[PDB]
Amino acid sequence: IELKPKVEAFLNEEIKMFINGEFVSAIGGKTFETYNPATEDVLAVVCEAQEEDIDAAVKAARSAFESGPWAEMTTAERAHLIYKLADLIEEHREELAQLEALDNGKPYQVALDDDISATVENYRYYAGWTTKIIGQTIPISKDYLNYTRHEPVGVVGQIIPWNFPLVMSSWKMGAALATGCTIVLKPAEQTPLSLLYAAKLFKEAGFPNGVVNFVPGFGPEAGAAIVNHHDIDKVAFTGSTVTGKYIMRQSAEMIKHVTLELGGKSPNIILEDADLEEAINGAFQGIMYNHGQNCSAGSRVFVHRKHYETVVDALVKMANNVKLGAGMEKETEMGPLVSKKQQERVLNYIEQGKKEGATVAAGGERALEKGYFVKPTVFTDVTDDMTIVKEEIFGPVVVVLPFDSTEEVIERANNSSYGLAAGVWTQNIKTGHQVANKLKAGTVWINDYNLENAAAPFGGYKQSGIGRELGSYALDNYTEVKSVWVNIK
Amino acid sequence: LKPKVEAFLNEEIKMFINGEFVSAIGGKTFETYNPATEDVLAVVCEAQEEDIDAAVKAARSAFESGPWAEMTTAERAHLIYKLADLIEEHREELAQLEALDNGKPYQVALDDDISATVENYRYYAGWTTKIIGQTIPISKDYLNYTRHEPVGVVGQIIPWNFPLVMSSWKMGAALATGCTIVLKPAEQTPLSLLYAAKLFKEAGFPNGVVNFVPGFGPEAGAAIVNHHDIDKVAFTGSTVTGKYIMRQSAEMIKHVTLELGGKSPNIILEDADLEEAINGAFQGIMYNHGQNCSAGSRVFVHRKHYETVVDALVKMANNVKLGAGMEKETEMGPLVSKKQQERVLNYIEQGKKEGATVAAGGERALEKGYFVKPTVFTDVTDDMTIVKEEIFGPVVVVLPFDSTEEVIERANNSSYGLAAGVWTQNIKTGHQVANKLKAGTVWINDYNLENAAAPFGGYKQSGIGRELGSYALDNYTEVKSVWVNIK
Amino acid sequence: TNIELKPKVEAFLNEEIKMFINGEFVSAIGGKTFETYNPATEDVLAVVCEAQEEDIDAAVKAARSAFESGPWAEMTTAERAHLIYKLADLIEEHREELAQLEALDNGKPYQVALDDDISATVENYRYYAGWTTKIIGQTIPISKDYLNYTRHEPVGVVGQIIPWNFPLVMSSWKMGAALATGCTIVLKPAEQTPLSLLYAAKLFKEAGFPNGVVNFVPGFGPEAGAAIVNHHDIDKVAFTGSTVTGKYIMRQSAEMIKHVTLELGGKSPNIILEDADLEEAINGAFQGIMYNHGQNCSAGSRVFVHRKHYETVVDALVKMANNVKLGAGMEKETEMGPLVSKKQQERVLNYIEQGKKEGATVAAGGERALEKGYFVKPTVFTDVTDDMTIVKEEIFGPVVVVLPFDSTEEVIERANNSSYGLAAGVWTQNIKTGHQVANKLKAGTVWINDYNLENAAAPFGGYKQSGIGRELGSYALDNYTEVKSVWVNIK
Amino acid sequence: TNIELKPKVEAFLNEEIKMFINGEFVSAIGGKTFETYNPATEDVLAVVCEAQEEDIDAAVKAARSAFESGPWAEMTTAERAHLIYKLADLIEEHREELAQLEALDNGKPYQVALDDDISATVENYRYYAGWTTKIIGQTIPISKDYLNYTRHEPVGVVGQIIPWNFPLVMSSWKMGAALATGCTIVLKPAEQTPLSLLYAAKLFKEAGFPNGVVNFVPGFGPEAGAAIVNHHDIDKVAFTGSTVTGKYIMRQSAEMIKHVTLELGGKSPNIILEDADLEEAINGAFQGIMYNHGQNCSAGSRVFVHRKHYETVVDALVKMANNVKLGAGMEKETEMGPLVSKKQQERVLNYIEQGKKEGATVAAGGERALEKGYFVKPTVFTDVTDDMTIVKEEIFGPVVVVLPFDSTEEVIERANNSSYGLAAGVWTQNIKTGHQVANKLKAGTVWINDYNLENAAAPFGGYKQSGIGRELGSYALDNYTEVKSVWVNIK
Ligand code: NA
Ligand code: NA
Ligand code: NA
Ligand code: NA
Repeated sequence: IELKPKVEAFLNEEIKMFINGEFVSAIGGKTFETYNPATEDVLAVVCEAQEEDIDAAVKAARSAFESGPWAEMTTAERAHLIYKLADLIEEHREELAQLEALDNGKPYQVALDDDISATVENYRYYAGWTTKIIGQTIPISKDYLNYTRHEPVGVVGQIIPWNFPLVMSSWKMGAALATGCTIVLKPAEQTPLSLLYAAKLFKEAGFPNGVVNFVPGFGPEAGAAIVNHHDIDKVAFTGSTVTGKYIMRQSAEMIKHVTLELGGKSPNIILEDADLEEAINGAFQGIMYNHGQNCSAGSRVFVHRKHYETVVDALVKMANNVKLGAGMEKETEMGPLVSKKQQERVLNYIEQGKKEGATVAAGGERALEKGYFVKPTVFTDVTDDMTIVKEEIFGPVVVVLPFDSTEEVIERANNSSYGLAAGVWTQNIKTGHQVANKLKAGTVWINDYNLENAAAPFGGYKQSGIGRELGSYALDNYTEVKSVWVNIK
Repeated sequence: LKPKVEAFLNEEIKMFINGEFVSAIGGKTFETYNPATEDVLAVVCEAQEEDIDAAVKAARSAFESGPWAEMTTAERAHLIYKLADLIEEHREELAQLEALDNGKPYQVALDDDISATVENYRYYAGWTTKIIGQTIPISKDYLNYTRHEPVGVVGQIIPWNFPLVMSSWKMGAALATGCTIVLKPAEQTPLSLLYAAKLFKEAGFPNGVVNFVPGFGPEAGAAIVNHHDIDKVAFTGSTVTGKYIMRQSAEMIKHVTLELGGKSPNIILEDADLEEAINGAFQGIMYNHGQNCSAGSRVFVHRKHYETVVDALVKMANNVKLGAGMEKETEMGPLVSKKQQERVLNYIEQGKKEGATVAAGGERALEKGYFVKPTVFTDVTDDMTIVKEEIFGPVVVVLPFDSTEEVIERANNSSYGLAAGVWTQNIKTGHQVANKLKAGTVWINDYNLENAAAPFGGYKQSGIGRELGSYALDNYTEVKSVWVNIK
Repeated sequence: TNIELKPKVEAFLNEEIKMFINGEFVSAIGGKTFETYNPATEDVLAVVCEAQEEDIDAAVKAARSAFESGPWAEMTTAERAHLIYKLADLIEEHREELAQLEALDNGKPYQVALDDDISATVENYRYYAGWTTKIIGQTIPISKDYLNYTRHEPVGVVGQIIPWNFPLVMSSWKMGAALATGCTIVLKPAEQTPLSLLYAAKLFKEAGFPNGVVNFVPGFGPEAGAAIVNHHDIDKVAFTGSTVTGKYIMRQSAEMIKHVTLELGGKSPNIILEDADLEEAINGAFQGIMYNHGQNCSAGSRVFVHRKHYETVVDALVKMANNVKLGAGMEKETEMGPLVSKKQQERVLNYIEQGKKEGATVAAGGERALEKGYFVKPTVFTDVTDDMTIVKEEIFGPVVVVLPFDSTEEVIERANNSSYGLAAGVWTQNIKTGHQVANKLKAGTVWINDYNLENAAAPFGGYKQSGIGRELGSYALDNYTEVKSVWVNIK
Repeated sequence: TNIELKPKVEAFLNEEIKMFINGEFVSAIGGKTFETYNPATEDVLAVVCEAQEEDIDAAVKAARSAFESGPWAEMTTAERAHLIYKLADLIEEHREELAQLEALDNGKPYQVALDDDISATVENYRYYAGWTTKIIGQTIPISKDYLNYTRHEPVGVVGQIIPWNFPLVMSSWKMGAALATGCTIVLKPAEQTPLSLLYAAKLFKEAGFPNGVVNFVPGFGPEAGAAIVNHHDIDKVAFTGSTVTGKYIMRQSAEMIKHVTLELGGKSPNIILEDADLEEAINGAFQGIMYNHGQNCSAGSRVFVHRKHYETVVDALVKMANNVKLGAGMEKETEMGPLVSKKQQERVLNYIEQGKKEGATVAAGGERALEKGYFVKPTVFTDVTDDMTIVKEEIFGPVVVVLPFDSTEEVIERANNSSYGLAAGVWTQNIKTGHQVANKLKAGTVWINDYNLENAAAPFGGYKQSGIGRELGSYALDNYTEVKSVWVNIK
């Protein structure tokens, strides 16, 4: 796949930040590098945000929230800006998908069809909410008029990760912008290009200066400055369960609202009456989609004993057949992990699996000459206390376990600190709904897997998070409820 | 003294766990006082870490299986409504308990606290059958719906200023969602909650649905917040403890809803009805002896009327009749504890020494009891301690201003934003100001109003989330999105 | 073995039965009375004061006045809720009295009136008492120059007419939702069954309802019903009854541009696909039609059976039909009572004849039962086609029609070809086929692997000619509200 | 000073104007035509194809077909949303063309058609496009044994009829909400003004609306309008127009138990209390009636003034009436156009004569204006009383009645003493009295210190004989919906 003229032009220069409407370098001129994970080459050199640039972005956001066009503008006008942004993202679909395949590592075609169209659709959907963020009129007594106002919190601080970079930026900004908030967003050090290219689309659509501010860099500096900034009203984060604790601890000094989307160890359960063909594909896609770098991956495939052998065999074959290559290569089905660090983490989870007694039915090592690749892996002969079955691996690594009863599979699926999503496969109308009701997960797919949509909320139970993104529900994280009483005698 | 409260005070006060009245496993007890007399009112079983582990087991169990978990929403509603009736039937008993244990006048405990508690459980009983999720039209290939499921076991800690009512703010919404509870009342006021336990058993709550565990903050309180099986935590009290509660909740990605301190403004604009505004400004701070998170402790008054309102507030400050809550003539009681009286008396000294002048009060009252005279500070600056910090006593600070843009900025220049009041006869100016103030609830030409139906909570460091109204149900809910492939 | 008359019902039945206007128990201004019967024995059960137009007029005046001013206009939402809740406690307390009056006046079995009817009505009032404090409007963010908000105001005086089949629960369907909004009421029960309601009047009084909030005016359709439909001062109207009278109401209401809510009949289909848990569907098919002697608007009067199962289902429906114990609602052994009236008995017997004349075979039942009383035998019709009078028209008796089908697309099309569409039942164990079929059926309520379920929190009503609007749930409240949009210039 | 005709509107008028059925532009099957005029000049503006009853069957078949299968039935909600949004972009692209048609065909000033009408129609479609993805039903927790959910199903083929006063925006009020639900439409524009909507039809083709989702049928009320109202296959009817035709529609709709929506006339009151900002209120009172030449259902045709200010506002309204610049809508100087037709001019001139016959005084206007065209002078009536025809009936021209009043309780009695209740205006600087008076007024929209504000997000509709239901806001969606309650037994 050849590089688009516009990405070629964008990559031929240092990548600048976006603060108060202008593209800029860091105040002290620091820069960092982002890699193409298929080759290990440098892809771009990016301006690095420091504590001081984060202060400059927060000021810009604060000033755009209080005075200015963003603050005076009608709800209909604001909706139009957000919808114009989506048209532009759609105009630039090929450019964004190329950037995403190159910087993050996923196959071009799926970044075009899944990521880019999902981010488009999410802004279209949230553009419609600006005019519909309603409060209440509460009849209490004829002596008062009681109403509530859902006022945007103000300046929000957002940090997203590297696995679905552009789409993850829309999960945080669609809802936030629709309430009328102002943003200071930090992309992952591994994948800042998509959003920095998107920056020019926020300007072209007509976003007023400072409404949106993009700051690439590192957690120890740019991330920390976001979470600790005194003039940031609310914070939102997606990433590892470990950092969400830190962010929630640091947010306690200001009593700041928090939204957290974290890891999982989600189950995909195949009961006796499942349509096995559809469920084997679901289990396989469930873990292998996006190389398993998906918090909601169906990393624990539970299979009723009657079908266990059949699905272990089918999933091994599928695993051995996946096609590894660079994301810009047209016949690639799975790319590599995003970084040397990640490859080393997941490979180590594999060793850990091995030496704790489990077996490698497929994969279980690196792949190819260069790049951060890992062969799709299938672990068999597994136990519930094993590290590979309790902990999020973040790679194309599945663990398959047999069970004998429905009561049993429900108890084992729930026996986790995580609770993000789950899958249940059965043709029965009663057991599909019964099983989904008892599972302690934020999303449940009956006879399918890995589905998201701007309109249906997403988030975890337990240590998989606090709050929800997508749908009407995400609006509430960016709002502050005011209850007005008007005495009328 | 009512016979049922006499019988209740005649024995050590037991905790309520898994449907039963029990003593602490380790046998410890603590004393609760009567703040008018300084005497011990009762000895109470003291909950240790291991009593909290027993309450949580009982809670966990009642939620996972059994009647509470199997009950229709109409059946749950009936139980909650029946509790409301029982609290109403025992209104005089609970009112006396509140007055004796907290300190507040009997009649206000009866007319406000008990009726508000009853109203709250009737309101929330009404929501059990009405907590709906959505059906989302997305695609003909799927059926998309959300369930609003209860979180599970909740940990609740409440303060001493409005002991019974706050047990309802917390429990009514949680119980309506089908949650199970572990609640610790304040050590200064454990009595009314523990007497109300009787009424949960008599209404028919199955065992373990509710568990009352009194004790101290660094033992029972920390046991709740650090407990591995508590699914969600809610707290009302100081902003300094709230930080601790959120820090510790972080270890387990536990949801938190917090109601905390304030330093709310009560603004008298030039076109206000001055007679109504003076009374509102005075009730605003002096209600419940200023032991109220939402108290209007900063009275801003347009320069044109500053001196008029100071005279009136001084007059009214000295007219307040101080005495024990159990005496009929009493308008204001004492402060809850010795520690509190020292605290507010020490805030008064800090104000004199910073250069403010005490136009009324500013010292203790009477021979015994933790009483402080209603106090009015003048010649104050925004810079002073007495004007930034929550005093939590019957102390008001009166501040002249010259313009509407100035007052808005000075009101908002705070770390707090729980509540605010604005007094103005003008339609436009009333809503413009209301919109502009960074505060959870704004009252236009009124002050201190609460209702089960209207959300309450703070912006900034006054809190996270809201209690009361429909809004409160969300804190006790875990949202599940279900996708059913029908293609 | 007769169920013994309750002392308070004998006291009640001993006097002439009065109307309830402006808080007082009154006779008709003209002094006219009519008779109500016991459809099991045909005796006169009670003498009831009969409302004329003049009486309806005084009901409206009392209603108007309780709405515009006084305690009910001034009460807080909590106070109103408490009233509604107290009313439900009192209905629960008089449960036996009320269930006997239902058994006695309507004819249905006492135990089912107790367990179902009465407790549904208690529970419907408790549900709605809970809405009172929660009927919320919107705050709409349009622009920084205005404060935009809505008010969901009560319409005012509401004219309500209910039928005879579920007398007390049908009273609660109408009044719970309307009273919750803060509306005022003029209610008319069916000439066949006025007693459940006029007894319940004691309890509205004992609960502390202010005068004129609630007004019960029994009588006949051509006088009292029409006076309500036509009153210049009635703000909104709600009706349940024949699809023929629904039209008259909706036609008259045109003159005053009055909002109308209608609940009317059906020919609801009960579909048993191949993958049904058959034992269950057979019990649902039988109860779907036989419950309440088929005097149910949502009766699954058309039982569609996939061909594999048709013979099995017919055999079972026949045997069950023939085993039903017919008797008086007040006898303990009774499983099914009589039809409400002589007129109704003549209507269904006649529909049965039309059935035989058109070619269908009567597999069970098909005639009157017992020596006296308005009884009809549970009836099963086979050898039926979609064009027959009996499969198209509502019979309103314990009469079922059983039809084989050979594919799902076929049964959906045949189920849907009706001017009715009140309810539907589908029996299948498949997760996809269940919801697919439920989505394709044109009905207001679809039950999947069940039938005849109602609950206060779940809307009910028809598509096509089975009605307009919905009752129960949050949805019912909108019928009694007038949305007001207020704009406040804030410069 | 003439506004130059846009070349695309010149091309469009150069030809016979076709109707729009099943995505194609067609003539009437019978070949009939009628003429629409320019009310400023009285010449024929265009010849338009006249839809007969046969043409309404064709429109309905195509709508029916587009609702049951094909892309419109298959489409995801994000896809339907995207069609509605693309439409809004195209209307905005053609803003000048559409505003000129409005000005030429209806009579109103170009600049106001542009700024108000066109911009509001674009914004209404944008708002409703946002609703397609967010139209949700409920999941109701009743018991562990069932899963209870509801679906908001589109009703199906909807018949729509709109008037001539705000032609395009009224087309969007009706279609935005109906399309958002997933309905299929058959829409009759008024005989006096079909141009706007038949031109916009080009933009529905170009946005990619599937064949038959939208069908535009122009003609006369007694042929095409009647054919829509009486068509057996239309599932729902919506109408904006005269109180009299609203009665006819409801009466006819009874026959099929078809839901109705009615946006009818008014006689709205505009109240200036003793404490109003008199500057702003005089302008409000004036704009309140004269906007769109008084051809507005919600016009403040009754301006009530506290006695203290009566003379000051009479004097100001008279000075402002005598100053309105009457002229063609396509001339730049123009502040007020002509009435829409000969017939409408006679009707308002007649009401003015009825006013003088009953004893009222003309303080300004009261007669025709200019050489040709259908103009009437802005008119101000005084010395008027409540029982007069002019203060009671909707005139529908630039004719106001000013009434003094002495107390607040008094003016609320007199404003509410009307069969109308569409809107109302209240001017007072006091926070308390502002809401108190808004609370007590029986009108669907109350503007506190403003008048004539409509937004896509705020509901609009009348109380009493001013209508049934609401349009705009979330509330309009329910008129195009059918509620289905699904119960899934889960043991
Ligand atoms: Na990279
Ligand atoms: Na105490
Ligand atoms: Na009878
Ligand atoms: Na014309």
